[PDB]
Amino acid sequence: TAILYPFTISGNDRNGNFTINFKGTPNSTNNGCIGYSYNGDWEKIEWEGSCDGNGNLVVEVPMSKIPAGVTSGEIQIWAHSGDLKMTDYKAL
Ligand SMILES: OC[C@H]1O[C@@H](O[C@H]2[C@H](O)[C@H](O)[C@H](O[C@H]3[C@H](O)[C@H](O)[C@H](O)O[C@@H]3CO)O[C@@H]2CO)[C@@H](O)[C@@H](O)[C@@H]1O
Repeated sequence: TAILYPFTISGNDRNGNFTINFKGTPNSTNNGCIGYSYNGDWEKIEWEGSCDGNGNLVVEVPMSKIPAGVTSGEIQIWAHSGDLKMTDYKAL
């Protein structure tokens, strides 16, 4: 089953990286997306990654991938070999 976390951002500020911290099973395989509505339609930026030996995975997507005017959307986990939860996100 997919796991969805809503996010909210400034509509205008596009400095730096959309940075998501995940926590889960050491060395697990994982993938998903960041998704949002734009011009009426849902668009998706995919991520994939393994948790390190400490159980940490940091996904960084450039804020410039998300068009301006977008204020919200969802962090989605599509598959996870072990445990995985989003601890937080931040534009950085
Ligand atoms: O692309 C294959 C991938 O898709 C997963 O399903 C996703 C969709 O890709 C999409 O991101 C969808 O977005 C929803 C969103 O959750 C919200 O409800 C919004 O209003 O509407 C959009 C769709 O218009 O979310 C699902 C996940 O629930 C899933 O099938 C993966 O296993 C698969 O690899």
